[PDB]
Amino acid sequence: PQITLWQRPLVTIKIGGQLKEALLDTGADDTVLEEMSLPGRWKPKMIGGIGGFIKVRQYDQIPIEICGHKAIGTVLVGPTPTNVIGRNLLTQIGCTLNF
Amino acid sequence: PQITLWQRPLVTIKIGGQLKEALLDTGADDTVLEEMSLPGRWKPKMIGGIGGFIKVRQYDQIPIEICGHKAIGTVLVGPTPTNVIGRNLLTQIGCTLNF
Ligand SMILES: COC(=O)N[C@H](C(=O)NN(CCC[C@@]1(Cc2ccccc2)C(=O)N([C@H]2c3ccccc3C[C@H]2O)C[C@H]1O)Cc1ccc(-c2ccncc2)cc1)C(C)(C)C
Repeated sequence: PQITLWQRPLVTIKIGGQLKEALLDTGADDTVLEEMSLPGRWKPKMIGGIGGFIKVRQYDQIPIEICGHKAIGTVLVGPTPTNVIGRNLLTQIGCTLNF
Repeated sequence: PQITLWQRPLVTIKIGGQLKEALLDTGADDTVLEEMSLPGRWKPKMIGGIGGFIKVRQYDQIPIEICGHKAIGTVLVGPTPTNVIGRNLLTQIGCTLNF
């Protein structure tokens, strides 16, 4: 579908069998999610945002649906006011910018 | 044209008689640029991104040339580690997300 930007591009995602609201963010290299439970082991990562750096838990090869589109990739769990879907997953669903 | 997201969507804009590189960011409500001078009135505010909040100066009705388009919008000026073009300006050039 085509999503205009007059409002925040919030969509529904599904991860771990649960539905959550997330923001499609072309300015993010990675996908950052609010605290939640994920399987397996995690690795450390330090990411930088507009306000500074934060530590997150990196989980790999995690199944996740975005607007009904299936993806499997890396998700980072840490302190954020909203779930952010970055380019690592936007490319998996074939998302592009157009004008 | 169509912009894929395999790489960061960087563009060159013209503002205040200056040329700056900026990231097309669908997650940003408004454009945020590193310290620079802008004419007109402004009001201070705090924006909270990943890593915490930063203080910025909000300028409205600022002329900006982007992707061959002469648009007008709001610009937040402050200590951001990266320049980003937000929805406030992206809408004016008819930019949309598609997948
Ligand atoms: C390479 O790094 C990244 O891609 N980082 C991601 C990120 O923040 N990307 N920024 C781009 C994305 C910004 C949003 C992320 C967001 C955060 C919380 C809740 C919802 C959305 C951000 O900070 N936003 C805030 C914003 C902006 C304008 C006006 C108001 C407000 C309030 C917030 O919503 C919205 C997005 O634009 C650009 C950027 C690139 C490099 C460095 C860096 C580089 C090197 N050293 C230091 C900093 C700092 C910033 C992230 C999400 C993975 C942390």
